[PDB]
Amino acid sequence: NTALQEVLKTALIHDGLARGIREAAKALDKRQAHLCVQASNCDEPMYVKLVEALLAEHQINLIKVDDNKKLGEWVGLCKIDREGNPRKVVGCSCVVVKDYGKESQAKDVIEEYFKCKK
RNA sequence: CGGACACGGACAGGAUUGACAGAUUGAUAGCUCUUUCUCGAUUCCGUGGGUGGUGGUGCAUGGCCGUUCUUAGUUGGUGGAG
Ligand SMILES: [Zn+2]
Repeated sequence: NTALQEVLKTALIHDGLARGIREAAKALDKRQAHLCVQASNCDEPMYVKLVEALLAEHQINLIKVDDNKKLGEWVGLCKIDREGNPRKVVGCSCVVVKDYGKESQAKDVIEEYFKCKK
């Protein structure tokens, strides 16, 4: 009840991510890839094939979420506002985490990993 | 572009930077073009609004300066005259 809800919220304050329409499928090619995330609403079955094309033979893990729009307020483009429109982003399908920096509640995302995926 | 901001759009399933090579230039200006790699919300676009100007107007002015003006000249108060 803690992995899907809140311990991926706290890995998002000022950490490394992908941003915009030119680097979502970019970060996979580097040897700094910690926990990444992919949306299970992707219109083509080739992009989701392409993110598992690297990580399934390597040390990198994706978590399948609903869509990328609900990840749009997770990347950093905050559009939910008091005098602002709560609908401005069409969010990202693949962001990574380069470095955590803080270790308050960062265990519970990797606790999900080696519990079934070993 | 060194067009700030403000709003809408464009906008992670494809906004924007940079650049080797060649006909391409006056020019090793990616200026543009053919082709392709690269940059990470930075911008780009429309609409308002700034802003810059050795642009106008010295007869819209300030300041400074020249001059009549290198000569002795000028002004109140209170009384006097009208
Ligand atoms: Zn003029």
